[PDB]
Amino acid sequence: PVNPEKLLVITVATAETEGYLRFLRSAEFFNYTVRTLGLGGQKVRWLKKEMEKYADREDMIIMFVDSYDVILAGSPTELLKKFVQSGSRLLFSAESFCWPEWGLAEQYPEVGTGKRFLNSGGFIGFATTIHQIVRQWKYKDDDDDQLFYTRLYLDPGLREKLSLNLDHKSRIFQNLNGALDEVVLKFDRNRVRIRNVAYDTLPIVVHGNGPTKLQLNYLGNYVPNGWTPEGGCGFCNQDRQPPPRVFLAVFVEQPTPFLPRFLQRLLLLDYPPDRVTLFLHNNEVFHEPHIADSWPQLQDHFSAVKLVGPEEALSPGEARDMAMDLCRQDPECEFYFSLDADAVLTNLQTLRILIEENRKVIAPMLSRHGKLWSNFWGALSPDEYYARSEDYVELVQRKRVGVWNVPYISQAYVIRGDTLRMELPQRDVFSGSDTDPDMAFCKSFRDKGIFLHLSNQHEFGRLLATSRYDTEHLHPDLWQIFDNPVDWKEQYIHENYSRALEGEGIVEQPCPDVYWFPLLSEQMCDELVAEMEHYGQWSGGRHEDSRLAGGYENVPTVDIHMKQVGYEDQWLQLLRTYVGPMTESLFPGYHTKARAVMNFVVRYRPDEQPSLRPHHDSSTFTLNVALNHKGLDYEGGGCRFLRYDCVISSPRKGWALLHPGRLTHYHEGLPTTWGTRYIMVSFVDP
Amino acid sequence: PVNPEKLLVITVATAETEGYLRFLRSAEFFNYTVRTLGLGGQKVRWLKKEMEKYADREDMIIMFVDSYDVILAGSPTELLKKFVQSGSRLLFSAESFCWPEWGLAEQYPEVGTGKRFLNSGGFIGFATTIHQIVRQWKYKDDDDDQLFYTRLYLDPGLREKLSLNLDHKSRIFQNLNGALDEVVLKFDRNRVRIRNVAYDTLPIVVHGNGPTKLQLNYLGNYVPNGWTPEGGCGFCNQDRQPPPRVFLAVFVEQPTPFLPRFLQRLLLLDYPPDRVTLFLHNNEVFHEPHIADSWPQLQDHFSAVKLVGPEEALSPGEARDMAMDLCRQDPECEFYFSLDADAVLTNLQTLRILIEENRKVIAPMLSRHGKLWSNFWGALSPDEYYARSEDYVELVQRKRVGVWNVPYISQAYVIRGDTLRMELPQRDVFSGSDTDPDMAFCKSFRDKGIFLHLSNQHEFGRLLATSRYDTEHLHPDLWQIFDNPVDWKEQYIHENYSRALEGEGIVEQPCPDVYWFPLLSEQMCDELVAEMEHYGQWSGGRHEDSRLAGGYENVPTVDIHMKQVGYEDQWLQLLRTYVGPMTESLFPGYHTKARAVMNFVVRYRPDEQPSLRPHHDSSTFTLNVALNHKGLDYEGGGCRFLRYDCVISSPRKGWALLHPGRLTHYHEGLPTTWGTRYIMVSFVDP
Ligand SMILES: *[C@@H]1O[C@H](CO)[C@@H](O[C@@H]2O[C@H](CO)[C@@H](O)[C@H](O)[C@H]2NC(C)=O)[C@H](O)[C@H]1NC(C)=O
Ligand SMILES: *[C@@H]1O[C@H](CO)[C@@H](O[C@@H]2O[C@H](CO)[C@@H](O)[C@H](O)[C@H]2NC(C)=O)[C@H](O)[C@H]1NC(C)=O
Ligand SMILES: *[C@@H]1O[C@H](CO)[C@@H](O)[C@H](O)[C@H]1NC(C)=O
Ligand SMILES: *[C@@H]1O[C@H](CO)[C@@H](O)[C@H](O)[C@H]1NC(C)=O
Ligand SMILES: O=C(O)CCC(=O)C(=O)O
Ligand SMILES: O=C(O)CCC(=O)C(=O)O
Ligand SMILES: [Fe+2]
Ligand SMILES: [Fe+2]
Ligand SMILES: [Fe+2]
Ligand SMILES: [Fe+2]
Ligand SMILES: [Mn+2]
Ligand SMILES: [Mn+2]
Repeated sequence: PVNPEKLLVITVATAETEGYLRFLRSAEFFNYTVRTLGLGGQKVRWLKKEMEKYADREDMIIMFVDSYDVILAGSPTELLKKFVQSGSRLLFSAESFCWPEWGLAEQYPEVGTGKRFLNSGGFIGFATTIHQIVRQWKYKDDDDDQLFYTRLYLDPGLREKLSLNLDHKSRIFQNLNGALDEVVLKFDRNRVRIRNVAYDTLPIVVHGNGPTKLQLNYLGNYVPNGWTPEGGCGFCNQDRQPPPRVFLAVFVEQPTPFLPRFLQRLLLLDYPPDRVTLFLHNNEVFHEPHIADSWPQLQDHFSAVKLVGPEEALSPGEARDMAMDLCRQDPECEFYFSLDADAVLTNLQTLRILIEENRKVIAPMLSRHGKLWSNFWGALSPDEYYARSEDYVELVQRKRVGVWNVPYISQAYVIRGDTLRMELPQRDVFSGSDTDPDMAFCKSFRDKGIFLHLSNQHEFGRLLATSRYDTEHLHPDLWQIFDNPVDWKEQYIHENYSRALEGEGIVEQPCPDVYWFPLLSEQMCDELVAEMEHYGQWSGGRHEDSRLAGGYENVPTVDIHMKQVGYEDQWLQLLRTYVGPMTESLFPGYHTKARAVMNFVVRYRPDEQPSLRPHHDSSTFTLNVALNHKGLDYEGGGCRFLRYDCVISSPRKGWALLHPGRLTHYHEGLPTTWGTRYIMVSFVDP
Repeated sequence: PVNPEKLLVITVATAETEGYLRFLRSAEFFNYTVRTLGLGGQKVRWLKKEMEKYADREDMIIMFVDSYDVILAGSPTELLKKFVQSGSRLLFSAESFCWPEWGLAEQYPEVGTGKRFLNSGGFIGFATTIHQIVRQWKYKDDDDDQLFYTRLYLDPGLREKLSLNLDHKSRIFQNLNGALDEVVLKFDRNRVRIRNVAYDTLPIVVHGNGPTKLQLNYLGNYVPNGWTPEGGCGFCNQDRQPPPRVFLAVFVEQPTPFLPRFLQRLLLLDYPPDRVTLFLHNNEVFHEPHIADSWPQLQDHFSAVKLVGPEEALSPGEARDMAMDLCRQDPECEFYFSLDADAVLTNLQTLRILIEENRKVIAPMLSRHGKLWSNFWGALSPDEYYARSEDYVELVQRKRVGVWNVPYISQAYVIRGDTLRMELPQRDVFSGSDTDPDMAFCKSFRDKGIFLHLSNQHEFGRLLATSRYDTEHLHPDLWQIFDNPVDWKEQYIHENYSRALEGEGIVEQPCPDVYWFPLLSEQMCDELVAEMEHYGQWSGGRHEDSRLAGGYENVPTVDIHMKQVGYEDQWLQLLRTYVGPMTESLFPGYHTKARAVMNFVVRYRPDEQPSLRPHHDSSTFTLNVALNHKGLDYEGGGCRFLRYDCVISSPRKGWALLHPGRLTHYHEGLPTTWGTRYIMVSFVDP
């Protein structure tokens, strides 16, 4: 049994990058002893000088491995046991490819189903045997170390004398390149390993050599104590006097729904505004009225503000370069926060949480509501298109939560200002090529060995759909009930609707079988009324309605139907989602799909039609929503139910009436004496 | 100016018949002096002997006229003025036909547009001139008086010497035969005359000679004081201790609706039953159960009773002969009352009123409800078929009321027993020929000069329709809603329905929008239930209904639809007539034609289906009629309206519930624990 205190791990690194520190944490997890060369071709020269101290130490086992692209998955005890089991005095890692000299592939011994060729990224042997190898180095730093070990190994006499071997079946070393299909994660309670399903082994050293850095990043999120079924993630903050100064950059590169809401939300972020500088690039002339309306509040709120409008003809890549460089060139910019207009931050502590994670680059996970689409990618295709990773759905669904090393992030991220100055000083981060600005940004950080972190440890927010947003309306957000229903409800559905639907005594019954509940917010009423007048073609003479009064005759109103303004599909959707469930609640036993042929807005004026004579409705039940204020906008009565001698004297603006349309509720519209009275009517289930 | 006290009217009559007395009343109306010969050919012999007393009375004007077929229409003053105007000493009446000797027509003077030939039924002249004519009679009673006067008149020398003339243009005498189209009634305030529109004259003497007795009967109902626009009829009773003994004869010669009702009505006639003998001839085996059920009550009610059933194979003519002869052969039968089963006597004083009119034969006017058809004819065709008289519609509509001399009566009449014994002693009154028994009866009385009187002075009753009465039912009267709606309502519609419909606080509201009103009588419920069980094919497994419960699913019942028993058309009629107007009253503003696809009788039993789970109705409103008694026939609850926490604990048998079918009135049928519970359901306006 070889003594673990006699095992020494040697690696080389010239800077404490995130990869090197990831390697050290995995080594410290298993209580390895690590000697790092070169911090304070050239690899062998450093190792050879290092080995002269251990030239006679037959009692020492030394494992040399890379650090930037290596994680440890097993204990020194298991490692020394497998080394003794190999019966070798210097065991090299094996791999699928023979390089740099492909011609030397013939000199290699036949291996069978295992890997045949040497890889100098990881080997383990006795100090004495290794010293006899590395002392034979008398070349220069530019020269190839892989060729040095390969030629020495291919020496048949030197191979048998020193007992050199290759770990053919990946018992100890696992090189990822050429063997991605062989490696799977093997989970335990508080530790994760890899398994080679080709040779049924549990390698100790995971080496992401060649073009497999992204696959190592993925494995490194678990191995050895990245994320565990019982302990969760092991490097995140988990459970959570001046805060750092932050440059907040907002980007509007396309017409975006609910932008006035996004701008107003900027005033609610729980981070001191005197410590935040706002940069806002708006590329859309359609959003110029929006930016202008809320700019006075933003200017008073934040420390400093700056707007770059559509007039400067800035492409998204140029605007993102400019905003990022403004932070880079300011020694007082400690953190850079890039937030796109289609990102809805439901968690107002997002900027704090991400800063406290203390990463170079970190994004809050944001997903399109009810779908898998989100602001990060788990994997890439060879030509850098989206590909779904093995754990992508688990992360989006938050089955596994933590801080994850991912190939792609977007729409919201926080970048350490020191990183922009020291490690990424160039201006062309998003620009400089024909590739997409968002992908050029991720590649720029990947090319410098900078991890892109993603946190789903909390609920941060969601992503608006902007794909096909019809801007040809007076209020386009009114037509967003399908694409962004969650945000459409927060803007247009009355705030106390859900409380009323859940009971809580909000629903009223002003007349016997007539119910009264809050439905539309004051903004929906104002925009719907405005949209009606913008059309302007109200009905008049020869207008016919589905009303029954004193026999087979019809009662008309000055009105506009939803079909005319192209809003029936949208209003029908509201009827299904909100009116329907309310009607089944208030009328136990009744079921409805909220069918409605007659949906229309009535206008009452003393100038034209001020009243509506007694009549019945061609409907099972009728929805009657007030659209403006009694007293402020109009005077005069509302609704009278003659058989019950009951009158809705004061209609509440956002609220709606629900009454039977036939037989029992002969109803009348009282004359409107001053101003203009607007209501929204639906004859449901005809 | 000739003195009216010098004018004497002479007529001949051997009995004081109704025609003779009619003539006398018209004569007494104008204060004529009438000498009747022959009371205590042969006509001339009596007149000739009479005239010998006045052979030298040049101061006397004598008018000889018939009496049985003559009515006077003018005053002696006007008569003497027109006689003086004629410039004649013996003026005969003129007519269109030359008889008995047609060959003598050539000897007559040419007359132009007037009548050319003599009629010996009426002449006026000086007593002296008449004596010189009548004294020339030396023949026998069998010989012809018309030929006697005609040959004397055609003597050219005697015609000029005595100044004989004919009333060519009907200035004084109007013979009806051959001039019916020339005669119209001329009305005044309190007197009616005739006018000859051919010659524009107002004749004094109306003579219904030849085959014109019926037309004289018609004229005689007005002239001179028969019926007047301001005085009304002048020989009727107008404004109304043992009563005379009466033989009441009832005839059932065809299947007749509501016969149990007719039989029970016999017990309510306001005439002492100890003075009435009942004869009942029933020809229908279908009515044998009816006669038997009510015979014990009839036997106890009347003085004596006698039934002649279908087993004696008696034709209607034979039965009517037998019943009439039973009265004729009994000196104690003072009046004979013949009442057919299709005659509904709404006036229980009918027998009194007709007896107090003091006529030989008199009928109460009875008409089919809402139609002109009635129990008398105003006119006849030459072959004795129905013809409409000039005043028929006025009499049926009771625009003119009185007691009218008519050619035909039926279905109800009162005959003086003395008339049957003295004036109509034969047995074959209705029988003895191939003519109809009802027409043979009228002809028999007409042939004896007996008037057939008809009284519309009061509202007496109506005539049931028996034309197509489908006897192939357990209760055929249930299907009489179309043919006899008035009588169908009295039997099957609840007695307090009309009072409830007119207000009076009978209608109740046991639950919020659920109304409760009396609809069906206890007899309708018992017969409808009995008719359902007689069919017996109640529904069971796979039975589907138009009920909505907890989604798109259907709730079944053990029931039978009206369509199955062939009663939908009849029940739909009841819905229109009675349910409809009630629904529009209780739901002001709602209009309905009472459409209903689902009409059915539900049966509840603990053995089978005792309850009905909560559900809605496929209807605007639902009619729910109880059909039996809670407690007596069944135990267990009725109807529960869940949204209102209201229960119809005790359903009233005849009553019905009216509630909305959709949205608001989720209702449930409580389990029936004992017995059998029947209800009638209609889903109106689906
Ligand atoms: C939703 O309900 C809340 C509470 O029931 C409403 O809040 C109140 O607003 C009125 C003024 O309109 C104040 O006088 C009360 O003091 C408030 N109550 C509370 C508890 O804050 C709120 O107005 C309702 N929403 C809308 C749109 O009216
Ligand atoms: C129709 O209404 C009358 C009066 O409202 C009902 O008559 C009463 O009958 C009950 C017995 O059922 C008696 O106790 C009362 O004294 C009666 N009142 C009068 C004023 O006579 C009659 O019952 C109703 N019709 C039906 C079929 O029930
Ligand atoms: C590593 O060593 C420390 C003491 O130096 C010990 O507490 C810990 O349990 C060790 N961990 C492992 C995995 O052996
Ligand atoms: C008939 O005579 C009586 C008196 O005898 C007289 O009262 C009556 O008015 C007369 N009627 C007519 C119509 O002359
Ligand atoms: O003005 C009202 O409140 C009555 C509305 C109504 O019944 C209708 O819109 O047809
Ligand atoms: O039994 C009752 O009264 C409920 C009747 C009902 O709702 C039905 O007949 O469908
Ligand atoms: Fe309309
Ligand atoms: Fe309406
Ligand atoms: Fe049924
Ligand atoms: Fe029902
Ligand atoms: Mn490497
Ligand atoms: Mn005569």
